[PDB]
Amino acid sequence: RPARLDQLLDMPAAGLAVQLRHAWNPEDRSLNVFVKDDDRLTFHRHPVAQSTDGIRGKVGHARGLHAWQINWPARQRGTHAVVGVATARAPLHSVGYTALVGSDAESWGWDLGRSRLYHDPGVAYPAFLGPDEAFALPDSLLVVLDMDEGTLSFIVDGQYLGVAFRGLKGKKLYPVVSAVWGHCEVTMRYINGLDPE
Amino acid sequence: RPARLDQLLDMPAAGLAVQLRHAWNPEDRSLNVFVKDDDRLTFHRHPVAQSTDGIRGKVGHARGLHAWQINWPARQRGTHAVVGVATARAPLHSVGYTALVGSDAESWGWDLGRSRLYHDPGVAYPAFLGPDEAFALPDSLLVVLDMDEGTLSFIVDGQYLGVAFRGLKGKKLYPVVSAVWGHCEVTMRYINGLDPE
Ligand code: NI
Ligand code: NI
Repeated sequence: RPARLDQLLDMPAAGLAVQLRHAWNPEDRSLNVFVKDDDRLTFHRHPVAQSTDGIRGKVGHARGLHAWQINWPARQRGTHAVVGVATARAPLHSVGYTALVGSDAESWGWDLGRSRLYHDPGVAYPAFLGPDEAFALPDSLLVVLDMDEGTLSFIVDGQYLGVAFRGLKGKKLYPVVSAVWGHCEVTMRYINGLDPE
Repeated sequence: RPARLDQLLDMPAAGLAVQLRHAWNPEDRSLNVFVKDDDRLTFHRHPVAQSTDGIRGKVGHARGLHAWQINWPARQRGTHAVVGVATARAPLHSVGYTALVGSDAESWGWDLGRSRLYHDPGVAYPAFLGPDEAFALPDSLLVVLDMDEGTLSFIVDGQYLGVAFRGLKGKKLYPVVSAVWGHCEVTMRYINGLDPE
């Protein structure tokens, strides 16, 4: 479904000021993660017993085709390391280890460890993966949000991987992430957007 | 290649005394992991900057078909989380993040995150995985060592996954593990062995 995606990716990527406006929101997060003091593009998870922790981006998209880059080293990431989008009503912390992005009707996510899609559950993505199989992801991916068609999809190392979710029109959705393990650091860079007329 | 493997697995599993004799060696380890004070079957990794840390089991096998169970929650595990076997000469620490089990001629390992086999490199396992694919492992696996035929293989949730390495006759090889990330806890239980006559 890359509609104006080739156009969006041909644009020079947005510079630092736009990247920062679209970045992790230091005031819309689990009490157990923080945006770093010298890198406002990167949050750090700082755990205590049995917690799943999330953070939303500053901008909720009701509109346009948008693309952002997530760096999460593969090393720092196992199961229930989820990348996706969420309503402003998605719980951003839980007690225990869960798929919190995708927990309820308020969030949609891709488990980078399991290659499974979450939303209320447990569907495989990319669809060409077989049973007991996972896509071997590198340190970064692209999250492609289309609030005009109402879909979510991902690119990894140049490959468009398919539409992951549909039915997202009429909502306002932010870059979100949730992690269950370790002192992870997840960078996000807004790449670009094409707004409607 | 399950030769006497069906016989080995039909035996009642070894009890706690045998499990402990075959367990992690608190004196054959990276200075940055420790065997837990109240659980001598489990090591805990306790990191500092840029380190890859290993631990070997107490018993080096020159002989027999042997099987042990590794519990490493999937959550606590990404790339360069390696399970395997090593000569008594395998480095058990490095400065930086590497595939240290499989680093040189002295060790053989399976990256649970990448589904790749290491030894000197980078081969896929199970072989039926395609390009860019990984096997989605659960919290535990079986390491099956055959020092009579000289092979290493793995079982996951009842499925024998194939011979991973060959050419291991004439050596003495220990359960080994290396981890690069987080405060992982890896349990190992020796399951059983069939010695030759
Ligand atoms: Ni921390
Ligand atoms: Ni620790």
